[PDB]
Amino acid sequence: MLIVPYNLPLPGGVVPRMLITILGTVKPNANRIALDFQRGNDVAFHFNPRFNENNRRVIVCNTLLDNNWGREERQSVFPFESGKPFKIQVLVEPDHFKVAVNDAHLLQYNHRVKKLNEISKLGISGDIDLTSASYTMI
Ligand SMILES: CC(=O)N[C@H]1[C@H](O[C@H]2[C@@H](O)[C@@H](CO)O[C@@H](O[C@H]3[C@H](O)[C@@H](O)[C@H](O)O[C@@H]3CO)[C@@H]2O)O[C@H](CO)[C@@H](O[C@@H]2O[C@H](CO)[C@H](O)[C@H](O)[C@H]2O)[C@@H]1O
Ligand SMILES: [Cl-]
Repeated sequence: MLIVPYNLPLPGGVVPRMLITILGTVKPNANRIALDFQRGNDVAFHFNPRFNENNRRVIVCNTLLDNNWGREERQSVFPFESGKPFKIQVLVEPDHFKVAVNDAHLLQYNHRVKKLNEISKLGISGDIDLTSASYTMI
């Protein structure tokens, strides 16, 4: 069981056909989870399940550039459940990150950061027991 927050190096950044797989279990009474794909200090792709934003569950995605958040993209489909094991798969495609949870497609997030080969860390944080984090080329 990995320590959270957890940093997964992505050597040489990301590239299309790279698949990143995160396995974990959501804590009971979770508040948040975040996956941050980072280019140095910038966050190219922030993937942020929120379990109680005004008593609603929502996924917030965004990009942080020079310490400024951009326009949020919001998804009301919410596949996570407190207490339950999950699998997040992030497939890098040419124009977007494609995210599936528990083998069901969830969302896509268009690339705002263009230097994909400089997105060289994944930060995993929030209210989970983290089991594993890895990548493979498909
Ligand atoms: C307070 C908090 O949760 N801070 C987090 C940071 O959250 C921010 C992020 O989710 C952005 C995405 O757009 O939204 C921010 O909230 C906005 C509301 O959505 C919006 O309705 C309102 O008008 O404006 C709000 C603020 O703009 C939200 O605060 O997310 C970052 C990245 O995950 C967190 O930083 C990381 O924290 C981890 C540990 O959790 C480590 O410290 C990492 O090093 C660090 O990058 C930040 O803590
Ligand atoms: Cl860029």
